[PDB]
Amino acid sequence: SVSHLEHMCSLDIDSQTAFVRLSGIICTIGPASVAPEMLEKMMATGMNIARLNFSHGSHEYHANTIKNIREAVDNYSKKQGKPFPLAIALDTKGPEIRTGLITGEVELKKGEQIQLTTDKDHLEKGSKDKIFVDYVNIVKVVKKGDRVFVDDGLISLVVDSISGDTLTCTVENGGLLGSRKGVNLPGVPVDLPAVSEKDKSDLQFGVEQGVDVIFASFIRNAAALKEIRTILGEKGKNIKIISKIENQQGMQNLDAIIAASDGIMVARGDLGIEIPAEKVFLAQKSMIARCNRAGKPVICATQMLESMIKKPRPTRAEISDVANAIIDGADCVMLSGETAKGEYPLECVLTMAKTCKEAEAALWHRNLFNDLVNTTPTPLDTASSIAIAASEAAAKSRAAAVIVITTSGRSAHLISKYRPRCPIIAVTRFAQTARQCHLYRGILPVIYEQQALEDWLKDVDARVQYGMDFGKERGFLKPGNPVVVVTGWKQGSGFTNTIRIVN
Amino acid sequence: NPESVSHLEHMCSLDIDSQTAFVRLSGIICTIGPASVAPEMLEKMMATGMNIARLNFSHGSHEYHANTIKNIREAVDNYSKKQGKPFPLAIALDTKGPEIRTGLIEGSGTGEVELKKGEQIQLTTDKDHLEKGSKDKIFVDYVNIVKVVKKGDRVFVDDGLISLVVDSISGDTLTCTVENGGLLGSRKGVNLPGVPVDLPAVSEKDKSDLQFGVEQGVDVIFASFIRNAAALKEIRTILGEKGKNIKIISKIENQQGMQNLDAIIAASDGIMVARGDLGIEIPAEKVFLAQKSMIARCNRAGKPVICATQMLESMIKKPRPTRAEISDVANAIIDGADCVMLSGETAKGEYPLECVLTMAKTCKEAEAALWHRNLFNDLVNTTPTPLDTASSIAIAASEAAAKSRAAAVIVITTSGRSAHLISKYRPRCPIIAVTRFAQTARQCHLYRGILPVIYEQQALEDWLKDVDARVQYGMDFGKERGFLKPGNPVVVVTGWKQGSGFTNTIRIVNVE
Amino acid sequence: SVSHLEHMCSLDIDSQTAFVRLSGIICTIGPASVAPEMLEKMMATGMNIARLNFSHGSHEYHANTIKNIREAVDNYSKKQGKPFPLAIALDTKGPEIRTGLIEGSGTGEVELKKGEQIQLTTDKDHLEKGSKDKIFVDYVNIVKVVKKGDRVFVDDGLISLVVDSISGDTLTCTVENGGLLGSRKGVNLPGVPVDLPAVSEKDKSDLQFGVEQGVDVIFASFIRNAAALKEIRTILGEKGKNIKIISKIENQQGMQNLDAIIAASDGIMVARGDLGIEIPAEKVFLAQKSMIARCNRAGKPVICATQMLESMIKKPRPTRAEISDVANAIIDGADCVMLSGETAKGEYPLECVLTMAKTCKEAEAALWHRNLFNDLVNTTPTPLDTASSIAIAASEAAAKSRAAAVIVITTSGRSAHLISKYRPRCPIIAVTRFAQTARQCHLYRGILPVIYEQQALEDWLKDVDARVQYGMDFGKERGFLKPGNPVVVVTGWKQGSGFTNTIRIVNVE
Amino acid sequence: SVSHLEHMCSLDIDSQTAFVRLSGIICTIGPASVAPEMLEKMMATGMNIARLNFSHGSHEYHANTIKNIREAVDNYSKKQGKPFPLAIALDTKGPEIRTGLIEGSGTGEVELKKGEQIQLTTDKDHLEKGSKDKIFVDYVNIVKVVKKGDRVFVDDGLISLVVDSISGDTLTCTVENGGLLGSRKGVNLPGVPVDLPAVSEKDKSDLQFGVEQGVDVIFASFIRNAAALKEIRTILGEKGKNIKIISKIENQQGMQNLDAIIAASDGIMVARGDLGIEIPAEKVFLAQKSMIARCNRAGKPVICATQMLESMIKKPRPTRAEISDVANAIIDGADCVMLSGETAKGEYPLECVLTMAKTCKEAEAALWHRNLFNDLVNTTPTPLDTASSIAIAASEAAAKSRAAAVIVITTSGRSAHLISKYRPRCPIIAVTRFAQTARQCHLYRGILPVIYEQQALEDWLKDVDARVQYGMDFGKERGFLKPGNPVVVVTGWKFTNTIRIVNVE
Repeated sequence: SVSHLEHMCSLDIDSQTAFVRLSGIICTIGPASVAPEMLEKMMATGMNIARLNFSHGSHEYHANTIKNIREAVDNYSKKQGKPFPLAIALDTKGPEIRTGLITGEVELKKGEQIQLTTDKDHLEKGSKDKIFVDYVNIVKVVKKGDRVFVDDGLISLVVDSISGDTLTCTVENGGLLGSRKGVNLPGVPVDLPAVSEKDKSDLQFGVEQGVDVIFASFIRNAAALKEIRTILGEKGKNIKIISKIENQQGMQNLDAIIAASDGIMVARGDLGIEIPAEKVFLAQKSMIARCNRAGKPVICATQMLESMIKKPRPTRAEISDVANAIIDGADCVMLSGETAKGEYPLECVLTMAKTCKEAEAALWHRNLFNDLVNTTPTPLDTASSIAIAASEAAAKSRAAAVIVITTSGRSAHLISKYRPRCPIIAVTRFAQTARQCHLYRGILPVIYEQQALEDWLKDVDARVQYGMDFGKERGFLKPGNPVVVVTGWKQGSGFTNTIRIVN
Repeated sequence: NPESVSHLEHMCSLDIDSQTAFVRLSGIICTIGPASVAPEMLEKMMATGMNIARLNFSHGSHEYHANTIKNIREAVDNYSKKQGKPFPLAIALDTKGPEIRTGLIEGSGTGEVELKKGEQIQLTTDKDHLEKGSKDKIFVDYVNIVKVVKKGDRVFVDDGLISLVVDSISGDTLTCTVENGGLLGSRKGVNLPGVPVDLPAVSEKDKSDLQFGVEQGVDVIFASFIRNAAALKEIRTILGEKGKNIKIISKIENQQGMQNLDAIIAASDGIMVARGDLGIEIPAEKVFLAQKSMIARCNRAGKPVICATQMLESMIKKPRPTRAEISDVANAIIDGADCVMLSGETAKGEYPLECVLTMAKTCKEAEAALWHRNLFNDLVNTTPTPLDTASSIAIAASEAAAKSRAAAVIVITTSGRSAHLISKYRPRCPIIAVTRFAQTARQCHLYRGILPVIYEQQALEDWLKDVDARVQYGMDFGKERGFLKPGNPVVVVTGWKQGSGFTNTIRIVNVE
Repeated sequence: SVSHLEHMCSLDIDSQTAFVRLSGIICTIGPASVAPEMLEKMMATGMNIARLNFSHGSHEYHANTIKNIREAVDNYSKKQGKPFPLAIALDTKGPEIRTGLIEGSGTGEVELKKGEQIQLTTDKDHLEKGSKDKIFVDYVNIVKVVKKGDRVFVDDGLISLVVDSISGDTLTCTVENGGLLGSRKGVNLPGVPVDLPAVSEKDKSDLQFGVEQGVDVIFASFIRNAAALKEIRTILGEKGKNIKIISKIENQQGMQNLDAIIAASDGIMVARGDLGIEIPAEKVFLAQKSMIARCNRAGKPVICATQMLESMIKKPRPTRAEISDVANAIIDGADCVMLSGETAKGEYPLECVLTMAKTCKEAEAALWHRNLFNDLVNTTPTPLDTASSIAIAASEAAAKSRAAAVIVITTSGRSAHLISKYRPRCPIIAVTRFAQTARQCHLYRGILPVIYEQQALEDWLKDVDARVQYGMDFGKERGFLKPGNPVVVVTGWKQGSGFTNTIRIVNVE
Repeated sequence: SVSHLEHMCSLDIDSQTAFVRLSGIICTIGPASVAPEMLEKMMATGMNIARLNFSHGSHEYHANTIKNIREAVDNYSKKQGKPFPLAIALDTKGPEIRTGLIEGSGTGEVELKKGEQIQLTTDKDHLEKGSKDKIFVDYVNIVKVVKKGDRVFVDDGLISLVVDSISGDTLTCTVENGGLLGSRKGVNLPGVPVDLPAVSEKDKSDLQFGVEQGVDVIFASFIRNAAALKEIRTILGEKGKNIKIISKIENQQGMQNLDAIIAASDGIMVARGDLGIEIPAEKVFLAQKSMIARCNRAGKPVICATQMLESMIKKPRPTRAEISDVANAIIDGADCVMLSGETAKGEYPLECVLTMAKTCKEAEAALWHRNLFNDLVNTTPTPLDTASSIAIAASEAAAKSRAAAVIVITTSGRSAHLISKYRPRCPIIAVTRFAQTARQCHLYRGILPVIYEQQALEDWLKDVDARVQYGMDFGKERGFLKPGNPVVVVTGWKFTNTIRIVNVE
C-alpha cells in the first residue's frame, strides 16, 4: 500500500493469515487456573508466561502454585525431548496506601466533609467523620487542591485544608466506604520507597524460586531499578525486571525508566485511576511506541477480556481492545481475572491467541520497518546492523522464518525490535534465557541441551538444522522455503555478525 | 523539531498534559428504551451530548414508537431554552430486517432447555412451537434454505452460543449435528456465516415501518442486512416523493454486504458497521479488520460511517466502564468514524447519562490525538483527478483553517452538502453550518465537526445583506457557545449565486 | 507519482506542456542588444527584465540605454493595446580587485609559470613597469587580511599564487598554478574574509543615479557580511524606498552568513562567475542548490546566473550541457534565470532568449507539484498570518481544481509573491494600479503582471469586479484560459493595501 | 534531512566528501590521447574506460590504439604488486545517411541562401556534380517511411529543411532554415520510425573485428527494437557471448519502446548529440532523466554522454554550465559519464579527466542516500530472488553501520552488479579471477574491480578468505580503511547467499 488510509482500505477479512502467532500471552494464575490439569490445558491453548499476583496470598501458596505449574509444564514438555520453555513472572505488591478500620459498611454522602488522618490512634476508630490512612507523610506531599480517591476510584475527596495530621476534605461524590481500601493520589509525587519490606522478602523468595521476570509496581524514578537489582543481588542478576507505569511520576520520566528497565508494563488499572481514564489509551499508545523505539518489551494489561470471566464469549469492545493493543506494537498481552478468577479461562486464552494472529497479520510491515530503522540508529553499534539487515532480508525474500543462535538472547531481541512478520526461532543452550525470551514479540525459543561438538563450526550447523526440524514439526515451513540464519565467530559474548539466506 | 515526521514519532509525541479543545466533533448516537424513553431523562441525555436518537423497530409496536417520538419531540422543544435557540436533534429508525428465528421454549421447568453435542434435532414445519417448543423440534421461517446452504457450512443459534453443521439436505428439512452445544432459549435468531441469503432487504413489516417513519417525519433510517444496491433502489422507491429527502444508512451485518462493500457505499448515504450481527457472521477475531476497512473507505467516499454495538456494555450494570471499552471507542474515532453508537447502554442500561458523558469525554481525547497533517494529505491525494468545483472550495477551506489555526469554519448552506464535503477532510475546528431547513441541520449530525444552526428569520430581499446577516449570526452562536473569542480567525464559506449547490468563497475573518 | 525516482521515470515527451511560461528571463544589455529595435525584438521574444552592468560604461551611457529601453517598451505597447511592463535592473560594480598595467613591450600578456617567484608591492608607483618579477594590486591594503598559506587568483581564476612571505608594504609569493597574466585583470582571494567597503564611492553615485532614473531593481555585488543592506536602503532613501535590492552571493563570506543576508534581502542572485573562482568550481552547484532552496523556503526571489548559454555567444545553437544547466537551474526552484555575455556581447541574443523560454517551459512542466507543495507547506511553522494562509489555500485550490489561472488583486504586490512561493502550475495574473510593482513582479516565478489604467470607480465592489474581469480579458487575449475553465480569484475585504483574505473559484464566459 | 527541500538546504560546501569516487569516467580516444604517455597519465588521473569511435579511422588506426592501450595498462603497473584492470569500449558507426561531394574551391566555404529550392533524389546517377540544385542520399526506403510535413536536418542539426512534395523517386523540398551544405553529412528524419537494419555490412565486419581484438563492450547506435540486440548477440557468437552490449538511444523509436530495449539490453547510453537533433533539443533532459531513472530501476548501467565539457577543448577551464551538467547527470543516477571531443580532439585531456573526477566526487557526496535506497527497495517485486535479497541486505547494513567498504567475491560479476544497483556510499571492492569481468565492472557505479592471480586452493574456505584478505590489503593500499573500521563481506556456497559484517584486522 502507498498510504496508511489505502492500507486500512486494503484490509480483507477473506485474506487468510499465517498460522504463526508472534505475540506472547500472559495469564494470571488463581483459583480457577491453579490446578495442574487446567494449567496444562491453558498451556496447550497458548499461554507463554504465567503471572503470579503477590498482592494476595502467602509464600506457601505461591510456592505450591509454582510447584503445580512446574509439574504441569514438565508433563506437557514431553514432546521432542526436553523443550517447551515457559517464563515465570513475579509482580510485586508494591507501595500502596490503605484506609483503616471502621469490616466497615460506612456511607459517604456528597458535599460533606471527612478527615483523613495519619494518627495511629484512629486506625481502628474510623467512621464517616474521620478516617485513618497508611501513608505517613501524605501531608509532606499534596497541595491545597489535588483530588483524592478511595477504593478503586469509587470514592473521591478534595483536600480543603492541611493541618499537622488531619487534612480536612470534602466529598466529591461518594458511595459505600469500606475498610482497608485503595489510595491513588492523582498528580502528587509519592515519596514511598520503591521496594518495601514485603517487596524485599518477595524478591528474595523469587530469587530462591528461580523466577524469570519481576513486574515492579509504581516505578517512579531510575533509582528504583538500581535498588531492585542490588536487592536481587549476584544470584538473581540474570532475572529481568519489568517496570509498571501506574502514576504520573513514572509517566513523566518514562524515557529514563525505559533506558534503565528491561521492559515496561502499561498497568491500565491503577493508571486509569491516577490520570483521567479518557487519556489512558494515549499513554499506552505513547508508552508502547517509545518502547518499540528503545527495544524493550511492552505489555498491555488489565481488563482486556473482563466480560469473559462470567460469560463464555467476549464483547466486541474487548476484541477491539486486544487487537488495537497488538497493532500498537505491544510485545505481550495479559489476562488478570480472566484466568485467575474467571470461569472460562480456556476460551479467554483461545480467543486472545486467534485475535492476536489476525491483528498481527494486519500490520503494515514496510512503513513500520522504515520508521523503526531511522527512529534512533546513528553509525550504529554493529550488532544492531546484523539484526536490521537480517530483518530486511527476511522481509524481502518473504522468508518462512529466521533462525537465530544466541547465548544471551540479545540478537533475537534486536531482530524482534525490528518487527519481522516471520517467526524468530532462537536456539539456545540456556533454559532461563529461552524462557524469558517470550517477553519479546516473534521469538519462538528452542532450547538445545544436546552436547556440544569439539569444533564450534559443525556444532552451530547442527543447532541450526535442529531449528529447521523444529520449524517443520510446528508447521512454520516446508521444503523449498527460504530462511535467514544468523551466527557469529568465536564461542563468547554478543558476536552475532553473520547473515545467510538458505532454502 | 516539528509535529512528528513519522507515525511512530507521532504516537511518541502524545502528551496527557496537553489540554484538548472544548469542542467535540464526532456525533454520539443513543438507542432509546425503557430507561431513556421518559421525556425528562431524554432532556438530560440531550444536555449531556446526545446528538441523534436511534429507534430499534425489531421490537415494539407502532403505537409504542409513536409515543416515543411524541416524547422526544416534546423534550427537544423543551430543551430549546438556550438563549431561545431551538436545538435540533435527529431521530433515526433502525429496521427489523429479514431475520430468521426459532420459537419459544416451554415454560415447563427452567426457562431454557439445554442442547448437547452429538444429539438429534429435527428441522420441521412445527407451528405450535410458540409454547410447546423443546429440545426435539425446531421450525424456521426461511422458505428457501435448500438452494442456499451447502454441506460443510455451519449454522448458529442464539447469539453464537450454539453451532450446528448441516449433514444432509431433504425437501423441507436440514439434518445437522451439534458442533458446539449450549443452552437453547426461546425466540432466537438463526444466522449462517459464509453463505449469502437471498432474502429481500425490505420485508412487509419493514414496508409498514418505513411508511410509518415517513409519515412521522423521521430524519434517518438504519437499514439492516444491506446486501446489494438494488436494496437501496427499492428503499428509495418505497419512501417515494415524501421520504426522498430522508437519508438511508446501510448496515453491514453479514459476509455478503462485506464482500460488495463498495457498491453499497456508493449507493448509500452512509454506513453503520453493526458489529453485533457481524461478529456472528464473519469470525469474531476479524471484526476489527472490517470496521477499520469500512470506516476507511467511507472516509474516502465522503459518506458518514458509524461504529456501533457493545461499545460501553459494562456500564449497563456498573457506573464506570472498563479500560477495554474506552479503548474501543477511542480507536473507533481514531479510525475515522464519524459517529459512535450506544445500544443497550442508553436504552436498556441502568446508567444512560454516565454512558453519554464518558462517551463525550473519551471522544474529545481521541479526537485531539489525531494526526491532522498526514490524514489531510492522504484525503487530498485519494482523488487524483480534477476535483469538483465545490469540493475544491471545501478542501481549500479546510487547508486554510488548518494553516491559520482557525477557531471554527462557518458554512452557510441550504442543502447541507458543502458542510459534508468540509467534514470529509476532518478539520480540527468546528464546522458551524447555518441553514434555514430544519431537517438538513438535524441530519448534519451524522458528519464529524458539523454544529448545525437553524436560522428562522425570513429571507431578506438583498441576498448579500442576508448572507452577511447569517454569517454574523454564526459569529454570535460561536461567541455564545464559547467556540471562539475576539481576536481568533475563522473561515467563512458562502457562494456565488442565490440557490442550492452553488457554494464558493473562502474568507479569513477575525472576531469583534 | 508516489516517489521521486518513479516520478523521473514518468516523464513523457508526448505529454504536452502548458502554454504559460512561469520563470522569468533576465538579459544583460550591451552593444548587441542596446539598439531600440533589437530591444523591442528581445522583449517580444520573452525578456522579462533588463539588466545593466555598471562595472563598465558611464552614467550617460546607461541613461541612453534606459531611454532606448523605454522607447522600445513604448512601441511594443501597441501589441494588444495595454502597457507591457519590463523591469530595469542596476548591477553594481562592487568592491573588486584588479592588477596593474604591463609594460607595453613584447606580448600583451606575459606568462607566469609554476615554481617561480613574484613580488606584489602594493606601492602605486609600479603601475606601468609590471612584469613577471613584480605584480601590482588595485585597491585596499590586503596584507592585513592575507596570511602566508592563503591562495590568490588572478584573471577569472586562470592564475593561482600562494603567499610565501609577508612584509610591510609588499608580499613575496610563489606560483603554484601558472597561466597568462595580462594588465588590469581581476584578483580574487578565496580564503580571506574581505575588508572592502560594502558601498564604495562609485557604487554610491551609481545607486543615486539609479534612484534618479527610476530603476526597478538593484543587483548588489559582493554582499559579504549582511550589514551592507542597511547602508544600501539608507542610500536609496525616500525616492528608492520602493526599489527592491537583490544580493549577489559571490564569495565565501556571503555563503557563510547566507541566512542573515536572505532575511535582510528582497532576493538573492547566485553569481556563479565570481563564486566559481572564489570557492572551488567543482562545488558551485552545491552552493546554488543550497541557495535557491533556502530562497524557496523564505519566499524570496532567486536568480541563477553567469555562463548558462555561453556557447550561443559564438554559435546559433547551444550545447546539451547548457540546456541541461538551465533546465536543472529552473528545476532547482530558481525564480529567474539570467544571460550575461549572451545578450550583451553575443551574436545571437534573440535565439538565446527563444531557447531559454522553450527550455524553461519544458523543465517547468517536469516539476512534481504535489510533493513540492507539501514540502513548502511543512516549511511554514506557527498559525501564519491570514495573508499567508490565504495564499497557501489559494495555491491548494488552484492545484486541486486544475485552474487555468489565478487572478490576484494587489497594490503592493506581496500577495502575488506569497502565492508565487508555493509554485502553482497556472499563471498568476496580478492586476495592479501601480506601474512599478507590476514591473518588479517579474522577479517572482509565475507572476504575469497586468497594469490597470482606468480605475477610479465610485463603487469599490464594482471596481474590484472590473479589475478581475480585466484580468480575465488579459488571460483570454494571451490564451491562458477559455470559456468553461475554472480559475482562482483572490481580492480583499476592504479598500486597503495588504489585506486580501478572499478566495473564489470562477468560470470564464 | 526530513524532506528533499530541507536536504538541498542542508548542503554544505565545507562538509568533506569521502575520498572514494564511485561513478565511472569514459574518455574518447583520438589524436590528443593516442600517445602512450598521455594514455598512462589519463589512466592515473582517473580514466576508467576508453571509447573507440568507429565512425572514423581505419582498422589499422584502431588496432594501433588498442596496442597502445594494452602497452599503457601493462606499463602503468608500477604499483607494488598491483595488476591494473582496464576496460575497452567499441562505439559503432551505425546506420547513418550521408550526402555526396560539393564543388568547394576558391574560397573555403560556399554560401547557400535561404528560400532557394532543392530536389532530394534517390536516383543514383546524380552524385558527382551535386552542389545546391539537386541532392542525393543513400537511404533507399525514404518514401515508404516519410510523411508530408516531416523535417530533414543537415550538418549535426544546425541546418533544417522541410519536405514540400513527394514523387516516385524524388522529393521537392522548401528551405525553412538555410545554411551551407558540405560533403558526407548526416541526415536524420525525426518524426519517422526508420526501418534500416540495425547492423549493416560494415557494422558486421566492425563487430567481428572488435571480437578479434578482444573488446569488453560495444556501444550500438540507433537501437530501436530488441531484434537489434538479437542480431548483435548472434554476430558475437560463442566467442563474444560474454561481451556486454550497451544500446545507444538516439531517436524517437528507441525512446517509445524503451522498456523492451532496457530489459533486453545489458545497458543504455543516452547519446544526447543525435538525440537533440531527433527529438526537440529543449526536451532532451526529460529523456535522460527518464532513461537514467529507468536504468536505475532495472539495475543496468546508464551513461550520460556528448558535449558535457565541450568548452575545455579550447580553454583550460570549463564553464559553470558544464560543471552543473556533469553534476546533475551523476545526481540523476548516471552510472558513467563520457567525453567525446574533449579527450579525442581537445587540447586539455588530462584537465578534463581531473575536473570530471572532482565534480563527480562532489555530486556523489550530495546524494540523498536513504530516500533513493527506499525507492529502489519498493520498486523491486514482492518475492525476490535470494541474490537480490542478499544485495539489498548488504547495502542496508553498509548504510547503517557506515562501513568503510563492501567486499564482494564474484566470478561472473552479477552479485556485485546487484549491490551496485542499490547505490551504497562506500566502495564495492569486487574480487575476481577473470580479467574481463573486472574490466566490464567499471560500467557500474561504485565497483572497484580487483583481479586475484593466485591459483585455486584445494580448500574452499581458505581460498575465499585469502581473496577477502587481498581485498583488505587493496583497501589499505588505496587508503580506504584503517584498523577498527567495519566492512561488508558477501560470499556463499558452491550462487551467493552469505553476508557478514567484519571489521578491519
